[PDB]
Amino acid sequence: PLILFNKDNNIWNSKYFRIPNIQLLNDGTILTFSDIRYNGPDNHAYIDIASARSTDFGKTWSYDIAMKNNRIDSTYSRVMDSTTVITNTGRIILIAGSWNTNGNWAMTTSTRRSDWSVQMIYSDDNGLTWSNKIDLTKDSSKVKNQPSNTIGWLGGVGSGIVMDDGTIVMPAQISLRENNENNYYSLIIYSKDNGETWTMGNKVPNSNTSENMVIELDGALIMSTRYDYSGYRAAYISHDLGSTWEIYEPLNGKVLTGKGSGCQGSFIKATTSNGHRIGLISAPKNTKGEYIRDNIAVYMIDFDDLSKRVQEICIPYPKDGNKLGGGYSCLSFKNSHLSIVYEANGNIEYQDLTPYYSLINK
Ligand SMILES: CC(=O)N[C@@H]1[C@@H](O)[C@H](O[C@@H]2O[C@H](CO)[C@H](O)[C@H](O)[C@H]2O)[C@@H](CO)O[C@H]1O
Repeated sequence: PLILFNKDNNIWNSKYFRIPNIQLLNDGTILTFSDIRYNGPDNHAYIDIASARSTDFGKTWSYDIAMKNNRIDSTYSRVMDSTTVITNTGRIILIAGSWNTNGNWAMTTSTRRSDWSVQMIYSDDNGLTWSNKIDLTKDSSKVKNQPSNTIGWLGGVGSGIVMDDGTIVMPAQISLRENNENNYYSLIIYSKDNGETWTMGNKVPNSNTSENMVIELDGALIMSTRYDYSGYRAAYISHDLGSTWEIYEPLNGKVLTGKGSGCQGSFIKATTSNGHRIGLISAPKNTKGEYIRDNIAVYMIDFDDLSKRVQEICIPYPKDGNKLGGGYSCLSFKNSHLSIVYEANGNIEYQDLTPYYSLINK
């Protein structure tokens, strides 16, 4: 499989790459992103976000640095953990978390992480160039309904979606100070003005939920989320654009994630030729446990045939992940094609999985 980002051979001399992202464009252009982890695999390090772009259905690629850290600290400055979406105008939005100090975003501080923010760039040229960074949290002009007890938040890590009427929804995660503890929860944010401003939904029902993606289904949002230490991906449904949540039984508990901490995964909607809406999820089986995150697999559910059990479609990365940082992945579906990007021993690899879609599409 093609090595999209190569720790061993890359224009930045980066030691390591993590947290890949993909969007298949309407015109067959492929756009991908990744954390450039200059010094190695650690989260709390010097990081920028790369793009790789391909006009030849992924034979060859053009690479750029799509977002730079705030350059304040040469050890700890980082923008990372990309969430993306393509608007109905075809604008491409990337939202990242920004820090410059040591220590986990959610758990290190008991008040608002002083160096923390959420930075956003957008592209109006099919991803050839990006705007300047736009700071979503410096003031209260850009995001409404942000809780006073916020420690930090960032996107869900993967892709957002667009509702019928053109509202953009991005998956998100937040850390909140609640009775002398820090608790993290998944939620969504939405923009009704092509990404210029945003409203924050409210948190899902269980804490310990973080990275996630939502699909739209007949006006509902359905979320598949990392639920740390539970051993599975949680799932919830919202009928009011993310103000309230209930447990979504068809998917809740259905994808197992093995012992230890959870792992990022992706969750996207496809409509097959027979009219059925299907969901596809990517995540490691993690049979070896903890951060090994072996066997990044693709699973499928049919929303129009709920009694049929979730099925493993294929295992694009049938290998143990690197314990220092692996397992993450991202699907993208557009115009009857299906691609995936994913971590593989410090590299990002890329595959076209369209043949698997054909098998499903029958
Ligand atoms: C459990 C342990 O011995 N050390 C942990 C960290 O590994 C863990 O952090 C996670 O580490 C993985 C490594 O593959 C990856 O870097 C994750 O992004 C990161 O969150 C942390 C969990 O809070 O606990 C430390 O003690």
